[PDB]
Amino acid sequence: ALNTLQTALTTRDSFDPFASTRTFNLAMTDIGEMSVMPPLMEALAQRAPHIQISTLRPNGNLKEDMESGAVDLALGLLPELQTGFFQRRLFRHRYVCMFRKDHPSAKSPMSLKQFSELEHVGVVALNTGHGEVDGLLERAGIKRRMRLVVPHFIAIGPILHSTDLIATVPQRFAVRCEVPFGLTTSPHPAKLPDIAINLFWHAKYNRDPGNMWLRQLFVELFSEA
Amino acid sequence: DSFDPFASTRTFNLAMTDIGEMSVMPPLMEALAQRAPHIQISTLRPNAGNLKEDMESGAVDLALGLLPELQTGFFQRRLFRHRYVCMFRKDHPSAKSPMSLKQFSELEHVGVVALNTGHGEVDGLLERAGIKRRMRLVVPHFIAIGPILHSTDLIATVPQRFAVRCEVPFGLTTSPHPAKLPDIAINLFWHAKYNRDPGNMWLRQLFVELFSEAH
Repeated sequence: ALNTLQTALTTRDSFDPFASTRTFNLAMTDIGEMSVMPPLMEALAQRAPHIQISTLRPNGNLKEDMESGAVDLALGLLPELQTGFFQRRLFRHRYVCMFRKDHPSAKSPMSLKQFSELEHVGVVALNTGHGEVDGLLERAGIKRRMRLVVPHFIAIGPILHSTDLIATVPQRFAVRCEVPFGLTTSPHPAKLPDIAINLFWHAKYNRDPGNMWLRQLFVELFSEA
Repeated sequence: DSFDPFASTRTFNLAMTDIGEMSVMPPLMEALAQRAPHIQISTLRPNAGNLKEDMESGAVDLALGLLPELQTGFFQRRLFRHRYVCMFRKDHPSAKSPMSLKQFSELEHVGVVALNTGHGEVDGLLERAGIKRRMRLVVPHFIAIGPILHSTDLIATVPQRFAVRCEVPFGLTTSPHPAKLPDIAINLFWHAKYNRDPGNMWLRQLFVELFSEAH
C-alpha cells in the first residue's frame, strides 16, 4: 500500500525507442518463442534498432524476478501470477492435426477413427497448456499408438517430414511448419479445448514508459481480441 | 539373451539435447519404420536431472552428447563432431560466405545460451578471444533460430548439424565460421550393466550405422 504511493512518486525513466539501448527480458515457452520472436524482431528492426532482447522459460522464480524487474514481461498461461500482476489477453491456441503433404493415408478433415488408426509423435510440453493434451485424449478414451514421445516441439517439423507419423499441435506452431517442412494440417477430430494466452507485467512497471511501449507493441502485433 | 527387432514391443528411452533430437530423430524414426515397426521411442533432455541413476537402473537406455560426467560405470563410442558455422538468410543484404571476422563483429547476432551443453561454451570462448558481437537477441534454446533468421538480418553461430536441417526449410545459407571455436565430439553412452543387453546392442548398432562418421 505504501509501495503503490512510492512507485507513483518516482520519476519514471524516459523511453525513446529510436535511441534506447535497454535490454528487455521476456519469459515465454518454446511455442511462444517460435511464434512471437520472428515478427517481434522484424518489427523492432524498424522501431527500436538499439535495444537488446533476451528470452527465458517460465519454468526462476518468475514472480520474484518480475517484481525486481529482472524480467519485464511474461507470455503464457501463468496461473500463479495473481496479486501484484496486470494481465491482458492476447490470443488463443487451437489444436490441429499435422502430417506430411503426401502422406499415404491421412486426410483433411481427419476422422476420429483415422486419428486412432495412425501412429503419433507426442509432445510432453511439461507444465504448459500443451502438456494437458495427452491426459485429455487419454481421459476421453481416445486410443493413440504413441510411436514416439519427445519432451518439446523443436524436432516435430523434421520428424513429420521424414515419416508417416501424425502430431497434435497448436495451429500457431503448424503455421510456422507447413511450408518449411512440406506439411499439411487437418482440423482436429477430438474435442480439444483452446488455451487462452495472456501477457503479464508487474504493477511496479504498469506505468514504466519502456514496459508500456513494448507491451503495446505485443498487443499491436499479436492481439486477436 | 537375444532380441527380435521386427516383433519387439520394447520402449527405448534416449537422452539427447534439442540439436540431437532435431538431427537424429528424423532418420532414426525413418529407419525404424522398416526395421522395428512395433517398438516405442521416447526421448528426454540430459538436464532433466539424475541421468547417471536412470541409466544405472535402466530407466534411460542410451545418452547422446557431450556428457563429461558419464565416466565410471559407462561405456562410450564416438559418433561425430559439432563444427560451428555462421548462418543467415539467403538474400541477406550484406552477409557473405566465407564470412570475415570483420563482418562477423559488425553484423547483429542472435545468441543461444544452450545451458550445460557444449554449445553453451560459445559465448565465453568468443569473449575470451576478444571477438565482439552485438547481441541483439539472446534465446535459451535453438527452436526459434531458423524462423528468426528468415525474418531478420541477424546472424547466428550454430552447429553445422543444426544448419544443414534449417537451410532449405527456412531459406538460409551458411558460412565457415571466422572464429576458432573448437569442434565438439559427440559420443553415444550406455551403462555397463547394459553392455551385453541384446536390445540395447541392437539400437547402438543402428545409431552407428546411421550416424557414425568413422569412414
